[PDB]
Amino acid sequence: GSEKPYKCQECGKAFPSNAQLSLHHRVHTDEKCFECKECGKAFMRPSHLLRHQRIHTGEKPHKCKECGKAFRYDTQLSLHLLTHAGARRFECKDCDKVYSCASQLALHQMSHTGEKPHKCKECGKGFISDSHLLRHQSVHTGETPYKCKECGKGFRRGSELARHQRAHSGDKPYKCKECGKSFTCTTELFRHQKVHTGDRPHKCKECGKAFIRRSELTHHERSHSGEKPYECKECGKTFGRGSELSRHQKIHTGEKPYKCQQCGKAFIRGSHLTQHQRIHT
DNA sequence: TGTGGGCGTGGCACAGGTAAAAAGGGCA
DNA sequence: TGCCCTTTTTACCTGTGCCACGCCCACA
Ligand SMILES: [Zn+2]
Ligand SMILES: [Zn+2]
Ligand SMILES: [Zn+2]
Ligand SMILES: [Zn+2]
Ligand SMILES: [Zn+2]
Ligand SMILES: [Zn+2]
Ligand SMILES: [Zn+2]
Ligand SMILES: [Zn+2]
Ligand SMILES: [Zn+2]
Ligand SMILES: [Zn+2]
Repeated sequence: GSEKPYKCQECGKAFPSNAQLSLHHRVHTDEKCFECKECGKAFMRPSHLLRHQRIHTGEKPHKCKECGKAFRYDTQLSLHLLTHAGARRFECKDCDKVYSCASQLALHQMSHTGEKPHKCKECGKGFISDSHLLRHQSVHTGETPYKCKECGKGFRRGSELARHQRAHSGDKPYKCKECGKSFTCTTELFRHQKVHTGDRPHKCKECGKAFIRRSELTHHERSHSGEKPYECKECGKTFGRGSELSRHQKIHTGEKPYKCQQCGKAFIRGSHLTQHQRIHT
């Protein structure tokens, strides 16, 4: 198992990213270097290190002079003061947001103009940044550096290994306020909550009924068209969705999966066993 | 009574956009 | 060494493909 896969071939310290490792390996390469206490990262100025340490210490020295709210970073206080009057404001020409200086207004407005300079060598797609392109390389690489300490299962993101380990331990800390069913991660709870909202953004143009997912709209449209693109290799049957084919194929394998006490009848589905449980109640 | 497909949603490993943190640095 | 920013990396967020259940109804 490895929640931090990027290990130093010089000291063995563990880091969750190549970038973080890269800025630790200053300790052993750079002559003029400044290392942090517990996290073991290095910086090329005391200014920088001391700034970084406020992450551990929780100090917030940059204090607003008229409302008094402290902040961790000059970055942050600078954005805050846009809220009071008498601040140099960089309003977005298009949307409604506002930025403290010009370099970040420019970076935002890359989201309108669609500029994506770092072009992927393989699919030719583009990204707002080098580290994003690095992220997208998961698609061509199929690597899984994050590894479960219980089963050694592989994951592309430490996020996902986290949710998996929560699954192992049965830790579902996201509860649906209305229903009560819990969830290992935040996306699962989000898609569920869509059932209470009635947030069904995909609408059948023909019929009118609305769905949660794009795939359901597809399967509905084909269920009006009659197109069943999923064929059995053995018996030649048709299906609209792959799950119905996969569940079908268990008829071809001898299964006899479930059974009932004192008569032993075998049913391919679990719910069938209930229907037969009604017989002798 | 027994089958079995259509339908709707849960589990899960996952990509990609953007808001936010975090690092980089010229210079007084 | 902090100002005053620029630039890079990460968190937060929202959507998605594939697979499998349980439910409802049509028939056999
Ligand atoms: Zn090292
Ligand atoms: Zn640190
Ligand atoms: Zn204020
Ligand atoms: Zn805008
Ligand atoms: Zn690519
Ligand atoms: Zn595991
Ligand atoms: Zn609920
Ligand atoms: Zn329809
Ligand atoms: Zn078949
Ligand atoms: Zn029985």
